Amino acid sequence: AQNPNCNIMIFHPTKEEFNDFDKYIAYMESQGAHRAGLAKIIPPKEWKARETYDNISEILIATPLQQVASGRAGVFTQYHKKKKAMTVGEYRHLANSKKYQTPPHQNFEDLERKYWKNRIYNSPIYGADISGSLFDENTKQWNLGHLGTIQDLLEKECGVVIEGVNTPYLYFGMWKTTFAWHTEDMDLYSINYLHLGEPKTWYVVPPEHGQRLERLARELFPGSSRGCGAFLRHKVALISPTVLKENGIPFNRITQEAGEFMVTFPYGYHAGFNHGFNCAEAINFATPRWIDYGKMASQCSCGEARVTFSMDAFVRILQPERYDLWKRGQD
Ligand SMILES: O=C(O)CNC(=O)C(=O)O
Ligand SMILES: [Mg+2]
Ligand code: NI
Ligand SMILES: [Zn+2]
Repeated sequence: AQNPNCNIMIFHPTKEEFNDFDKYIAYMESQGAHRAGLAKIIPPKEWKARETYDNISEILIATPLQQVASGRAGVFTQYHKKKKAMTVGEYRHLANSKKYQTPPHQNFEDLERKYWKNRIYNSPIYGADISGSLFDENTKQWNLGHLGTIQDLLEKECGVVIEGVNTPYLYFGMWKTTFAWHTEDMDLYSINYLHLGEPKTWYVVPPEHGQRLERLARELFPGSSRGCGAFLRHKVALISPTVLKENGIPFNRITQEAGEFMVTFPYGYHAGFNHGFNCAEAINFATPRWIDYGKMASQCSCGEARVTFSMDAFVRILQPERYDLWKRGQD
């Protein structure tokens, strides 16, 4: 069995190997990469996403989100308070202001220590989930707006044609902006490219051990767990590496830098934080190996999770017994 300890693997594809996206995902899996829940892919030196980032300031962040924490430093939830619209140039200036800028630090480990000690005492503002892309149309390799669609994969594997679309999303971050513990919608893969700026630190639980994280979360967030049998789908709960280690939860960590891709694998729980002003692009995708995960994915039906249009068909076809309850939660 490849990668039996479920370590995060880092790949360096050649320019030739960077041509065929699906084939390379399957290669990484042949080496056991998926066992970790997360892999890093460093693009060949010949590749670029676009020519420059000098002209992005006029992008609008219609609904910046202030991420307000409640709890204790290592075990907390966050809620998202909506703020007035601002441009990426305005948001960049805000991120670099004295109130929001990254503190002085020695190295990534020192900054991680400071994040977990102090996160809850601040409310950073995140430009998340903005439909759009920063890949040049002429970038042919690993262009996240030109991937095969999940609807097409489902149709190829199972024969059923479905409605829906699959487009990328931009994320503008600042110091302490946080992504809560989650798997993807329908336990899909995700791919995330860090276009520019400061790093992103990731934590991940191997898919084979995801239920250990779920059981801890039910213990640590007992009101939330009574409210909803899949409350991690709400994407609000944080648990620190120290708390995970105290509770024996298997996990790994890695820091992504600008110019690097990360892939999350089906049912790989992940969480993390941004080091300073940055911009990432991410999208969900599927492979044949996903279908069994999609059929077994938990679902939130309490009303909180609310998701895209395109998840309807995935539930309807892969999980017909659950469909009527889930759709009520959507309505
Ligand atoms: O970068 C972020 O805030 C969160 N991204 C992801 O959870 C992802 O790419 O799957
Ligand atoms: Mg612009
Ligand atoms: Ni994710
Ligand atoms: Zn719920």
